Amino acid sequence: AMRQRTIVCPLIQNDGCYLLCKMADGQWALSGGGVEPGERIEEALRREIREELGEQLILSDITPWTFRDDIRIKTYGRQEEIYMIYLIFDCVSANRDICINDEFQDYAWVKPEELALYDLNVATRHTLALKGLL
Amino acid sequence: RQRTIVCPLIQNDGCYLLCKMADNRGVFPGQWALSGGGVEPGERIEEALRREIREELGEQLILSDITPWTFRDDIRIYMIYLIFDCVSANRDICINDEFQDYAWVKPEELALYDLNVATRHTLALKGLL
Repeated sequence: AMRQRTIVCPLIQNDGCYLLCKMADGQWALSGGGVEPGERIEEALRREIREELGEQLILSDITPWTFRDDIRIKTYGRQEEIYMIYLIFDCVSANRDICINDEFQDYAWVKPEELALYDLNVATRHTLALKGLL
Repeated sequence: RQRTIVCPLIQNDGCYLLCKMADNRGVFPGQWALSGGGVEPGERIEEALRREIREELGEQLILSDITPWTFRDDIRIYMIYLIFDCVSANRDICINDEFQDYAWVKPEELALYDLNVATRHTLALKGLL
């Protein structure tokens, strides 16, 4: 009866720079969220983007890239293991118009050569390294 | 409503494994496909993949590498397909319920087989057709 979820995450690129979001108190990460009952995976992705990054952002292309699993121990206040499947999509944005919500404290469009300067969380480092960007 | 399916694109020494579905009858031939298995609650996706392979292709098949490739979705129930690139150390196959025959196929001959829709889309995306 372990908690298990499928998570959709977009790696958003514009004019060669990648979007990173700073989690509210707090590391830098890709955005993303869970797929809810009755939703298709891309529907969940677009919903998460609207919610977290706003309605001004315009995506030109969304393409499934790769997936992996992860196990995390979350502390709500009790501790529980959560098994996740990460579905990572390559996204190209037509613009850079971002409007953040309370899940994020800040955001940045970062050139690949500067990604390593950021205090990224573990999952984000893994994803970027697999893409050959880090 | 929700199902996660794991599928291996298995290759050995330049050839890819295709399996002929037992699913279908009369004059309508069973189509050729990649193996596909469900993931039980609490089961890791790679463990589910290895279980599917053991169940439908036999325990004798040794995998030298299993690497996530890509995913997509489909409907039949809403499915999420998780497709892995795999390399087998050998070509020993022993089939059971899902399949009635198998073949190791050169990439240039894959298109000659009557591939099911999902398999066709997957091989096309891989650049093999």
